[PDB]
Amino acid sequence: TLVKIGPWGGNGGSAQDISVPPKKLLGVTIYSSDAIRSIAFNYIGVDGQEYAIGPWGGSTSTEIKLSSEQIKEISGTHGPVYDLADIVTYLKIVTSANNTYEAGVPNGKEFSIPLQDSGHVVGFFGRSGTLIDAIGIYVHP
Amino acid sequence: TLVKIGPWGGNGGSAQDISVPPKKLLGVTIYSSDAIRSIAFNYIGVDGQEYAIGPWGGGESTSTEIKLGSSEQIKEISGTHGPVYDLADIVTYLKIVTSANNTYEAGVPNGKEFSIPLQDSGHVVGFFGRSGTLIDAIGIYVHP
Ligand SMILES: CC(=O)N[C@H]1[C@H](O[C@@H]2[C@@H](O[C@@H]3[C@H](O)[C@H](O)O[C@H](CO[C@H]4O[C@H](CO)[C@@H](O)[C@H](O)[C@@H]4O[C@@H]4O[C@H](CO)[C@@H](O)[C@H](O)[C@H]4NC(C)=O)[C@H]3O)O[C@H](CO)[C@@H](O)[C@@H]2O)O[C@H](CO)[C@@H](O[C@@H]2O[C@H](CO)[C@H](O)[C@H](O)[C@H]2O)[C@@H]1O
Repeated sequence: TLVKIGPWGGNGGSAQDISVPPKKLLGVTIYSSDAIRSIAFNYIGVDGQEYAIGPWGGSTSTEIKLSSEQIKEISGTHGPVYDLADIVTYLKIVTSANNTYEAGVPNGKEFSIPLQDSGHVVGFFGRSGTLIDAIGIYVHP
Repeated sequence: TLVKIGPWGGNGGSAQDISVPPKKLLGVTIYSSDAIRSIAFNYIGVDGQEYAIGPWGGGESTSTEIKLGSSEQIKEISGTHGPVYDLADIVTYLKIVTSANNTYEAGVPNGKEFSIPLQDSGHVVGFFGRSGTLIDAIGIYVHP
C-alpha cells in the first residue's frame, strides 16, 4: 500500500494521475524555466509492466536516472508566474546516493517531504495544462 | 513604397501593425519556448523618430535579442507555423539571418514553412501580424 501525498499547487489545468500503482521508479524527466513546465516518469507497476507516463504539461531538461537509487527527499515552491496565480515553480530532489537535482526558480509557498527509514518516492500525480499547475507524490514505505 | 508581405500563421489573436512606416530597423527581441511567444522591435520611422513596438504577445524569461549594427540588415527571415498546445495554427519557429552572417533561431520547427530570402538591397524593416498569448501570425515590411 502506497502513501499518497499532495497535491501542492493551484487549481488550473486538468487533474493527472496513474491507474496502476507504482512498485519501482525507473526515472524522471522535468522540463523547467521560471516554472515547472512538464514532468515525465517511467515505473514498473505492481503488475510487473513498465508504464511511461507523460509528459504532463508542456525548455530546460532535468534528467533523473535511478538500481538501488531512490528519491528520498522532494521539496519545492508554488506561486505566481506568467499571469497565472499558482503554479509549481521549483522542485528539489535528493536521492539515496546523495545526488541533488533542482528545476525552476523558488517562488511562493514551500512544501517539503524529507523521507526517513526506507520510504521513497515511486510516482507522481497532480494537475497540468501547459505547465505543472500542481504536483503530488506516491511514497513506497 | 515599402513592400508588405504576409502574414503567415493562423487567425487567432488580435491584429497588430504599426502606423508610422519604418525606415531603418534597430533591433528585434523574440521571446519563445516551443513556439513564438512575443516580438518587440525598435525602428526609425520615415519621420526620423524612434518607435519602440510592443512586445506583441506574452513574455518569457528567455529572449533572443537581435541588436543590429548601424549597417546590419535582416536579409533572410523564415519559419514555420502550425498547431501547438490546443491551438490550431501559431508561429512556431523563426530563423533570421543578417548581412553580417549572424543567425538567430527561436521556437522549434513545426508545421508549414515560409521563407523570404532577400537579394540585392532588400531588407526587413518592420513587422505586423496577430498576437494573443502567442504570435498567431507574423508578416514583414521590406525596404527595397
Ligand atoms: C493546453 C492545455 O493543456 N490546456 C488545458 C487548460 O490549462 C490551461 C493552460 O493555460 C495556458 C496558459 O494560459 C498558457 O501559457 O497560455 C496557453 C495558450 O493560451 C491561449 O490559448 C487558449 C486556448 O488554447 C486560450 O484559452 C487562452 O485565452 C490563450 O489566449 C489566446 O491566445 C491565442 C494565441 O495567441 C489566440 O489564438 C487567442 O485568440 C487568444 N484568446 C483570446 C480570447 O484572445 C494556455 O493554454 O495551461 C495553464 C498552465 O498549466 C493552466 O493553468 C490553464 O488552466 O486547462 C483546461 C481545464 O481548465 C484544460 O481543458 C480540459 O482538458 C481536459 C483534457 O486534458 C478535458 O478535455 C476537459 O474537458 C477540458 O476542460 C486544457 O486542456
